[PDB]
Amino acid sequence: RAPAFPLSDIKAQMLFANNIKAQQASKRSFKEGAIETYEGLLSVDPRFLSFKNELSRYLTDHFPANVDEYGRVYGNGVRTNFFGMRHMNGFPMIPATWPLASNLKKRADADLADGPVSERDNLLFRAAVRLMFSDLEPVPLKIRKGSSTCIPYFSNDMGTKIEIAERALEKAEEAGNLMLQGKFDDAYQLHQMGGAYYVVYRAQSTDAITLDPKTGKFVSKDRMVADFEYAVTGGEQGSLFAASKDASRLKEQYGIDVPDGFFCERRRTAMGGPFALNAPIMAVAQPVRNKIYSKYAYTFHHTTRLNKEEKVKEWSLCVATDVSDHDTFWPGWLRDLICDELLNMGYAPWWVKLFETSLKLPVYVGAPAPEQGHTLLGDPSNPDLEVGLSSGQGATDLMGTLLMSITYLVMQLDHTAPHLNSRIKDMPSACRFLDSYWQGHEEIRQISKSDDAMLGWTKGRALVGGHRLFEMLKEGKVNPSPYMKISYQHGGAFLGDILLYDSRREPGSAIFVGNINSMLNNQFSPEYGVQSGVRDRSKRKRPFPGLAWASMKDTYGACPIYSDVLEAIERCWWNAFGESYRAYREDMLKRDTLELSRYVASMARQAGLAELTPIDLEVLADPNKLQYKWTEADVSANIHEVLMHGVSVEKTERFLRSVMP
Repeated sequence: RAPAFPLSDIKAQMLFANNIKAQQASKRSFKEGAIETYEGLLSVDPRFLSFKNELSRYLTDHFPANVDEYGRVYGNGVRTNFFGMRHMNGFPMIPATWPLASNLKKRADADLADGPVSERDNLLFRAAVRLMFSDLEPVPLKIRKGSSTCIPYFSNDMGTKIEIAERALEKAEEAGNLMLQGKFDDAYQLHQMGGAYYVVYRAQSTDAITLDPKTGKFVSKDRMVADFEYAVTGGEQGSLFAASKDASRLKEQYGIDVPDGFFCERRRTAMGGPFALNAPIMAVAQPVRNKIYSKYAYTFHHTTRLNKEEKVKEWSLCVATDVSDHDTFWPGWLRDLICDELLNMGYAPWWVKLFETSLKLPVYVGAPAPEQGHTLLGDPSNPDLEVGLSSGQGATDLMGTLLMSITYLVMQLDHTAPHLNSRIKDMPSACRFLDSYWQGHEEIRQISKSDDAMLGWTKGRALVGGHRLFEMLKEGKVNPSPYMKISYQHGGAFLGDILLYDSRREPGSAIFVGNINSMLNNQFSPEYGVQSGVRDRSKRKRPFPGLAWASMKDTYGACPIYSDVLEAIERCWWNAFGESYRAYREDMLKRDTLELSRYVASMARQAGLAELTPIDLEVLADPNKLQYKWTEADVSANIHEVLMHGVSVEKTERFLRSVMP
């Protein structure tokens, strides 16, 4: 069972400093309302909604899903209905989940392992730790403009952020040693290292909606949540249940006109780490990213639809997998292991302790619903929680990638290629093998990022075992892993590019195309408003929205029905506004192209987009994509300086050298 204090308790109060930003954060009440979809257009504007009720129905009709029995996608590229867009962007289901303080029961009830099951698996996890954290070169600690330091300051000043990071890099050592000693309160008071994650509820603009041919009414995918008693008990007491996506309450509450077949948004839980403590972790995490995106680029570094295509064209079989609820399942033990293995490689203990702690931290629940929240979970005097992989941690992507790359490789040895086991006998041989495997130099292969992956087999011994494995997934009565709950993607795709199989149904004669449905998501169901109130556009969640139109053709244009869908929009837009969408988006293009030349140094006063990668555009349109789809390397140096700002390398270098071996 888990400790839980109210905002009034000192342990709560101590999480927010004596200033307005912070205090408001502690009290923050349920907040809810429409978004400025584009400049001067509301997500709920009745004209826009009509455009949506029409465009959704039309495309769903005249282009249903081309996905075969083996979750392979062919023909038109369409892998589902277009009813996702049918939400009142800006209004949550009530209530949102309370975050579960311990996933141990969740995991055992789901028949998953409490540690590496074989001595071989134990070697492979620990091998990954060594390859990944081995030969790191110090880089600048890059920071994102207009992002909250969270506990305890909640600042946004890039000024104040650097001063905080630089500080935390000097006093990181003193703070770690403090915790190795069990003086957790002490470290947090002297250097803001400790405390808690702050729970914000980001939204998921587009979730399953379907049409029941029988009734004629619409159905939103129920989304199960926990109440407080469920969250603190690990699942023991309290209840689980579907949240109320019903959007009717808006007509009475705000007298907003709600058309038939429109529902509230899904709210995903999301966390903010005490920056004091993320800084030392990112100082290592970033150099790490750099090693595996270079040396091990086959399996880890992915850019365009053709970057991926080259790799999978040489496969004889391509199985696209798909993990369930990856984050809240991530095993507490993988952390204790990764930490033990680092300690051995010769990482400073104090740093390893800071790392360990960033994973067992308490969480402040903001406001899940009206009349709720304002509660701290777990005692910060002695961090014990087992929350899964905490979304705001300094290294979340690495923890996800390391856990899953080894899970998939294991699932491959287990089911298709027993003959290789003999290559894994001790630590060095383990490493020598993994190194070859990750470079793609073996008859089995993976491309992955955390929970998206495609697994491949080339002509060889393993090859037939692959088809059996695949078959076990199509049937799907057994889970092919001990570690997580795996299965096959229905209409497979990798990092938002769909895999287009032809008549052959072979990875040699297939191609990667843009997901057309993701265009409709980025354009009519954005995650945030335009923030026309924020002067500095580099701080906005969407700095230059109009630019996405330049890089649009370049991105989705390979999609089979690109042509059609643009016309579908244009017409449905016309019907609903008495305007040309194309025009609209074109004007918006010229505007932001100019506005940009103010933010870009070298460009400017009217020079155009000539020198910019399609990526560059998509990223400037949704910098959120830089945080899951691409990375610093994929974005033109000068564009990078618009969105991020770093800490002097003379300082990361000096710090990194007291951490590593």
